[PDB]
Amino acid sequence: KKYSIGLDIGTNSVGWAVITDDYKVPSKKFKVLGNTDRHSIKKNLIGALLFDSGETAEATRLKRTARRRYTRRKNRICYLQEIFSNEMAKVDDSFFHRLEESFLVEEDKKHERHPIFGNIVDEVAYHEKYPTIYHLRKKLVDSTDKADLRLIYLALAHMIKFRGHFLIEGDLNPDNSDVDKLFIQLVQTYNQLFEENPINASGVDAKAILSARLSKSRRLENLIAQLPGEKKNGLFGNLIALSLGLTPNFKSNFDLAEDAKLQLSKDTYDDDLDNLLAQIGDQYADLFLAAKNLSDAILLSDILRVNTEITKAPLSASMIKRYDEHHQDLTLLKALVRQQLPEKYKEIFFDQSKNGYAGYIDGGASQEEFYKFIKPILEKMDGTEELLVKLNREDLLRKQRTFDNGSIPHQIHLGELHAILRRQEDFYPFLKDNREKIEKILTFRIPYYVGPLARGNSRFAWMTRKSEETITPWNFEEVVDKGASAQSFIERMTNFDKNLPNEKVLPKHSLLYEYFTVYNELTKVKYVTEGMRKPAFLSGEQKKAIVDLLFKTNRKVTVKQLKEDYFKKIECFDSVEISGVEDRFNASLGTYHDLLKIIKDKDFLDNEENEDILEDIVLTLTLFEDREMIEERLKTYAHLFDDKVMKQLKRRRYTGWGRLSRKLINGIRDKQSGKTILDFLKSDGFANRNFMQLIHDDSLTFKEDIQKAQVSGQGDSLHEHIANLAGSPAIKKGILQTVKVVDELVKVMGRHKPENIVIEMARENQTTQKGQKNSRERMKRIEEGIKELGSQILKEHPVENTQLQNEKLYLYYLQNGRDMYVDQELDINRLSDYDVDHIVPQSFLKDDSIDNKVLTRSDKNRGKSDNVPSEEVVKKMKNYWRQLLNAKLITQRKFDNLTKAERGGLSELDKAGFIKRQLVETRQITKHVAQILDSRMNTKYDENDKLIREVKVITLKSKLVSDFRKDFQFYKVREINNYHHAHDAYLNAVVGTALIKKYPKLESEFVYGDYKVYDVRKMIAKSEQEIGKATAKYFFYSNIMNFFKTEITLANGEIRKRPLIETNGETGEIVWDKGRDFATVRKVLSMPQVNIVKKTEVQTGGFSKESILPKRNSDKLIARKKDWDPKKYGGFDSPTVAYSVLVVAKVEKGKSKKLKSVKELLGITIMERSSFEKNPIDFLEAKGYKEVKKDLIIKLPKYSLFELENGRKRMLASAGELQKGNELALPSKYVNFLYLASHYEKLKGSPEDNEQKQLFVEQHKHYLDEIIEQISEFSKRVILADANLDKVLSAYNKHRDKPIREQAENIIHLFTLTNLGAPAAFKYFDTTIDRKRYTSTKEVLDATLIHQSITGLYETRIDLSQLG
RNA sequence: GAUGAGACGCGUUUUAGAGCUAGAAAUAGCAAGUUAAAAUAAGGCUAGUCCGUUAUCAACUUGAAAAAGUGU
Repeated sequence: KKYSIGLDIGTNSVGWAVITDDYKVPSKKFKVLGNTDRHSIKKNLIGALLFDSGETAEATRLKRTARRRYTRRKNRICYLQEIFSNEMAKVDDSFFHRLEESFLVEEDKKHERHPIFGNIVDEVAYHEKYPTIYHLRKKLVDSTDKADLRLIYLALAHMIKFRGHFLIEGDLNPDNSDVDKLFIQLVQTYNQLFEENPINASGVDAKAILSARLSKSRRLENLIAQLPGEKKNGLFGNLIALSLGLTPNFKSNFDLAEDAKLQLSKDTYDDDLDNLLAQIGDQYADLFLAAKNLSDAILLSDILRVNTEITKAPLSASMIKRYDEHHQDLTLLKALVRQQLPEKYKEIFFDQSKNGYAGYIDGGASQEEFYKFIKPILEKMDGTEELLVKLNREDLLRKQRTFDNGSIPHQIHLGELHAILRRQEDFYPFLKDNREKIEKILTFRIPYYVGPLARGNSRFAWMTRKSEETITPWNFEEVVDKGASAQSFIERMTNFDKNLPNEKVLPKHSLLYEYFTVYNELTKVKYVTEGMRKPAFLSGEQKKAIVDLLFKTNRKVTVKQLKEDYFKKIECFDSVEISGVEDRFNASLGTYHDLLKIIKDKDFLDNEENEDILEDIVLTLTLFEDREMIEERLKTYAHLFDDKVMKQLKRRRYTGWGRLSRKLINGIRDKQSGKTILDFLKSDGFANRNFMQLIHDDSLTFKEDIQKAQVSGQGDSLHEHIANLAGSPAIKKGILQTVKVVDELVKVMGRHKPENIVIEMARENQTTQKGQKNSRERMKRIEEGIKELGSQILKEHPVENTQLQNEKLYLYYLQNGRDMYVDQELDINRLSDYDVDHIVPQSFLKDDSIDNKVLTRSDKNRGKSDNVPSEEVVKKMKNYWRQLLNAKLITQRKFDNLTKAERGGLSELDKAGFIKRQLVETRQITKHVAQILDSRMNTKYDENDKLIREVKVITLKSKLVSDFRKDFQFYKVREINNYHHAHDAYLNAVVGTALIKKYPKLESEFVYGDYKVYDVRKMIAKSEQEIGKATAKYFFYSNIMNFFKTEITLANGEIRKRPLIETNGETGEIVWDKGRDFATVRKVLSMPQVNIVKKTEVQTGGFSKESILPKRNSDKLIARKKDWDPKKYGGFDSPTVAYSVLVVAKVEKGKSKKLKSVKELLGITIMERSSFEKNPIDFLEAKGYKEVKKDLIIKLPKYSLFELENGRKRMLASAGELQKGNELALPSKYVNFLYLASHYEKLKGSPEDNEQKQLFVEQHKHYLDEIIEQISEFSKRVILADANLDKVLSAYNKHRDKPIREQAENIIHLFTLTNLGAPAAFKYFDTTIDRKRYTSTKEVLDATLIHQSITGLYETRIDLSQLG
């Protein structure tokens, strides 16, 4: 008949349940396909799908870009060879051929083993004359003599293959390369960022200090010595340390809880910098960027040491000098070692396995490791001066190819290449003819806006061709339609506003955006002068004055500058108090002051006609990074400004994107008011509404406008709808799975669509890493509050962050060790006698946070009202609460709630606020999921153009079902099994349907669609529970979940009574039977047969481990190339199995080669997958199988389920390992007992029920033994781990007299033995139980393979024993 | 809150850099090392200075494929 679906969506699981009108879960008979004797199964319509997390596309992206880079570099070399070919043919016939076959061994090499000249003599002569390529290069730059064309090619190819970075635009100059200028730019950025107590550096000689050859710390200290006002541990000092190559910690600089260390050389610098910036804002971005630039400058100056006469080729010459110095230091070192320390000489120069010099050259030992190894050796010997000063400076026995070379610009290599081409120009005419060609090969770089040079068959490419010919670096300008390509690039890179589609998002550094956020922060500011004694929000004229006078004059605006230079100067206000903002304004007009600094025309910046122009400029500077396209898009504004300001404007760059569009900020308009969002921000009368409040407020047309615009025109794919969502690929996977689950479920019900689909987005439980974070935050809160107040409670009563987890103790320190309602001190060691009271009663709102809790000796002190605490207490305690407020012991809202009786008490607006707080879902992703399901379910229409909604999609908060569990003892213990997902889905269905039955008029709150909004008057009564069933009022008490309860305890202690049967007032429908329905729910939760399905997946990804192992005679290794034998060349190891396969055939055995029929489980690697799926029989026959049955070849992905004896189940993890496949179903009584036993001390409830719960735990001690018996039988049946079971049984016997709480906790830990999935090690008391793995996989070959549908309701069971 | 475009430098693996002197070998004494080529998922056809590690995937039937169907 009629039914509804409950859903619990997660990132690794999807819970689902089908309920009837009586809140019951149907049990149905399902057909069983396959080849067994089972043709039918009885199943409950409840279950949960399990699956591995979806992965982000980052790794794939990195790999892809890397491949493109390798390809394009190789293509550059091919261009060079293409130019050199014809003239090389006259010089050497097999030069390039010999170069190509360099990797091959002499056996597979058709030509001479000697690459360059083909004969050993010229090769030896060459290598002796030039021990590095830089020698040859430096010669080719400095020799007028005719040179061999082959060596010329070697130089050019070396310069092209490793061409250097493109971080610097234009010609190389000291302004953007020298240490001094970049240091000045750095301190300029610093002073710009601060301007209050800034550092001024004019006399300083940054080059002489930073570029000097000394140790890092001493260089840092030497720079610090020139700055008396700043210190090494300061922010600037840490920046310098960062630029030098150290690892500074910025934790102390910002008082962050977690230490934040940054190292530029470290590969993980970027995401760390992004985290830090995420914490402190993107204003400091340019600062760290300047630090990076300075670092590159210092490194580049450190390598280019040969600045003696500045002749020739400085880079190559410097590498030469490094070679010479290396030789000298080496021979000197060998001399010293041989002289003083004859022993262990072999370990240093021959062993190489323990990071010696031989390990430094022939082994995998870095420079820092080599330094670390030889440091004590140098310390022990004498005459080791000079070698150590070079070692500490990281310039001892350096190689020419190191990690430092990243700082080398391409302009240098361009210089040497131009030089060489110029030197050999007249000798070889084709160098003169093809000079610009080679130079173009080195200098050409594909722009971001052009992308992959594809021709239609690339998923990632978008570029447009103005011709049909192969793109080269030389004809790129005349073949690539840069305009259309840039346009497509723009269309792709512009994301759309999540709030408002069909509207492009503005840049993060847009002027209108900065105006928006500035006014948004400014509108929430209240000021109190001397006389009015009441807080007043800023008026429109005041806001405009503040913006124009302050925000358009300074980058940073502080409260002191605000009161001093505005209120006192213009408003003539001597004393002012501000609550809205803290120390300064977080928002700023950065772009405004940037452009002001650039063009130096202030009036032009304030013309409202030039807004679109400036926005266009900012958009252009945000989108592109290439100089030419920027010049093209800024050519229209050439008449506006010229010369210096134009170039400087083109040099300016912006990065980042906002979240909002222009049409949202200052486009859509309220019908009645005629004011946009920004207009409301600037002027809104007495009360000032922020952005989120205008979106929220239903009194305006904005919410309607945002909603009606959400659906894009036409209907696209499901995949696109999911892709458009704002969430991780994991939750998107979960969403898709959820949709499919709904489809199968409605198929099961004879294609009848449900009345309701209730949705919950499962919350991620504490990762415990934040479990220390909360204690740290509350601890810091306590210390700051104490330091502010001045009561040395921490002295007389010392505490640590661990003990502060207790509610009453935390409140004790929060309340200055004083009673909240009474003027008396609290008893430190009698907190058990003390009660925790709610400021807003549970009858009105379910808020158990610290925000709504107080500690007092008796909650009778709150007074006689069923409301907030009385006025008689507020008037008395207002001062103390005001002292606790400004000391940050409590929040503003808590103070507002404590002093609500002074303002009349609770109101209809407050109660409505409570209802909206309980019933509405803030998460956007959930609303979008509900939108998807609604769109998929309802597709019928009528005669008019009206949408018929047959299926209602209800959205629920997790708090409702969670509190539902806690209030009526339907307790959850995740460690037992995976049933709790399904259970959560069921309870969601129940609560959702109950709520839609009880309050149909509140449909607009949870249900997706365009409904009658309704108001606050019709829902909430004026006062009391007046006239039952004689009024239209739905509820006087603002808590929606009260009708489930039999009794309602107010803040007085008075017990209100509710009927045994709850019914709707308007339609006279029974919504809840407090006996039978709770009995039904408990019965459902007690059912042992729940459909748990693990999604089977083919493994995808890299072929194997990426480490290239050296050559060995083993045949296990995989060839790097099909021609390259691993025995001679080496290869990869540890392949990854995509899936396994079941094969029945025959093989050759013995000398007689007799065929024996076999049934085996073969693993198909990801590499082998293509070949196997292309033609399986030939693949298997090549593998060695004979007479294969193509029909019986069975695909077995990971987590393939098999059933064996006595209902024992195993999942296929790999070709050679299994996982546990069974779920231990534990009775509800044991679950509740375990919860109550574990949650013994932390009950957090009223004493009456709590004591009864304690007694409930104590009375049922036998439950421990019963549970152990359950686990024992279950393990003996399906786990089969006798040793571990014996160990945990004995360990259980040892601690029988132990307290029930810890014992129950250890049983909860013990559940890991029986958990579904891969075996894991767990700790039981003192005993540690290691995993009992299932290494054997043969039993599967004769078990029953179970093919499960997504819900598990449809089964296809294959008895593999019958196959053979 | 996901998805994308450009580029650099290491790393690793083979080969090229002739090891020299004794001793029947076994094994001993030293001389030197810094660089380069090439590969960097095997590969694919659509042959692009493109694509190849994300997403997606129970079984069966029908389809080249998107996708439809099959079970009170």
